[PDB]
Amino acid sequence: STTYALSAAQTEIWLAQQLYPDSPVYNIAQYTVIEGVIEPAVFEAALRQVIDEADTLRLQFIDSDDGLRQRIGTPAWSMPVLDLTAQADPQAAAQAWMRADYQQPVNLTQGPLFCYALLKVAPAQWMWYQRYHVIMMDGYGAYLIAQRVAYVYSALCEGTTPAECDFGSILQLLESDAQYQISAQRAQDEAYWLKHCANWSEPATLASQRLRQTTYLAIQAPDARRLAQFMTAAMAAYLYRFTGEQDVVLGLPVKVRFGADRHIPGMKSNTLPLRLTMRPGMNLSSLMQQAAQEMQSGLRHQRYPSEALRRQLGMQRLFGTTVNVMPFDLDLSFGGYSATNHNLLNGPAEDLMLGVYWTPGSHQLRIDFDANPACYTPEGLGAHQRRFIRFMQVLAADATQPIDSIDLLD
Repeated sequence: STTYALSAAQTEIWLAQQLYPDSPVYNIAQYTVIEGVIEPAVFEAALRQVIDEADTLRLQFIDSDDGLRQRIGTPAWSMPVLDLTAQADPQAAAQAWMRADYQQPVNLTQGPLFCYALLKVAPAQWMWYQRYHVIMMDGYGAYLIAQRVAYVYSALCEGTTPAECDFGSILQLLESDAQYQISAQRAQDEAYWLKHCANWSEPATLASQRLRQTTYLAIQAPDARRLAQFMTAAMAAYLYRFTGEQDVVLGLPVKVRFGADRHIPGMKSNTLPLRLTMRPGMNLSSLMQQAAQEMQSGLRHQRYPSEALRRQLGMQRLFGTTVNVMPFDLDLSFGGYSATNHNLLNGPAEDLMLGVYWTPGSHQLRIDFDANPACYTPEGLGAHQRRFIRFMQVLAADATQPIDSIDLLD
């Protein structure tokens, strides 16, 4: 059958997994606590169908003598049914089993790239364990998969025929990427991004178990694009007021659009570098304006991948801070029983990732700081989060006040 080339990110993932074959961070993991009755045969059938619909789970990454490639195959898989009701702490035992799974490495040539499992933790409490490899999954795709599985399971339980998936096949993305590889548009994107990162020396960073720290707050003073624009400008201004460097680079993940009308689980976002210059006397207004100008001046070349741009200049990162503004993923129901999704692991982390989580019709925000241990300490990340949020609160109260006239914290 037909084989497709891997992306630059997938090739880097392959090479890093071949370098450190015992590192388990290239596995993202998640679990779904379900408060109700779960019968495992219906769930296994739902997984059987969803794995066929989300064909990124049926990809086989093989090695050749003419290039690393991937193919759509029929990978062998299973779903264990673990019962832990007859033990003292079933929560601890289930978490230990999960931790035992996502801590052992995964071989990419011959081996299972995902893992599904069901656990008894209480008489009416089953947890669905979901592990994937970074080479074929991201968090958004995992949530899409979990939602589709919940819907299909609820449909199969009540005997109804589940509706047709709203997923696009990964082969659409593969063909589009193969045609884009030989694009003249890709050549022009490379030209633009190379002329844009011209005099770009090492960027601004606060770099002095991923360090994760959340903080809930509520600003009283729109859309979800003004929100992300404001958070980008605020993070850049904070880096400029802490490091003293006027030319701040941030990472902005965008969802590339090439013609697909559906979501393709497995298709990842492209993190574009955003360059902001801090002139004296500038305020949040002009910073927002220049950030939007940089966004829409580089959105024309959105498809050029981050990794090709990075190693087309000299590989040690294009940016140290990433802004991820997104609403929460709605809770899912399995057959009529509501479920709560819990992240077990991520792994590949930019040195600092800023995650802002908003809710429709609400003033409450959630600020997450996911950083690299070798670059931050729990006290250093906590002090930075406290300093940035108050600095960001001073920004929201007056968009006309200059950045340099704002006082910083401890």
